[PDB]
Amino acid sequence: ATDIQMTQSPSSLSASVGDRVTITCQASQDINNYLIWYQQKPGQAPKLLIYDASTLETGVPSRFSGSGSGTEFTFTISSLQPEDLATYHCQQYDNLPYTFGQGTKLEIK
Amino acid sequence: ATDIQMTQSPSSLSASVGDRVTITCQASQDINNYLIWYQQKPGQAPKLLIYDASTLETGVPSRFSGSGSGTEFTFTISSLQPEDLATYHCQQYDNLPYTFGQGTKLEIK
Repeated sequence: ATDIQMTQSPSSLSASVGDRVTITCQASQDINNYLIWYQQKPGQAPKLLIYDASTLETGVPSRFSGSGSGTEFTFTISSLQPEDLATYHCQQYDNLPYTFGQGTKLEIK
Repeated sequence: ATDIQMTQSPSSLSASVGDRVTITCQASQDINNYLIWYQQKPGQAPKLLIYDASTLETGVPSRFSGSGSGTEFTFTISSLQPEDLATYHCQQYDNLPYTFGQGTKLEIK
């Protein structure tokens, strides 16, 4: 494919409450600044958390943060709360088709 | 797998130059009018054709059109030209993750 491949690392991860957790996302091609991070908990609507790589959405805790441009992006949770148990997916929207990562499954204990 | 499944039919097709061609896209859930059609030729970047189900993007041949709302969408080439040999894909952007169809590969007979 000339399709942009979004790959996330780690794919799975356990941490404890209070931990800073950082996960990563990699675009196979340059997607400039056009990257979403969303949170899927099971049977449930994805919550758009970051857009344009670095921009928090409204009513989104300041403990979440994205950064990066080009091909390397990063999602930090600065201090982990339990309501953070979620698969975190990345999604590019720079170039069709709009591909997304297989997720980082963030579990606890 | 509560992701929106985008389904296309036919998956390929051969038609003659001058023919009217109509291809369909089905969403597994209602996605309003938040549907793109795009064209993929091998080697080349995808070219957005239609957005919001029916709005034709600037510089796109007028013989292309889109219709439908909700779950059943349709794309039409009013009169087939040889350079329309490509695969035509639909893409939803109503809900994360933004999922897309495996395409209709159109050949010229």
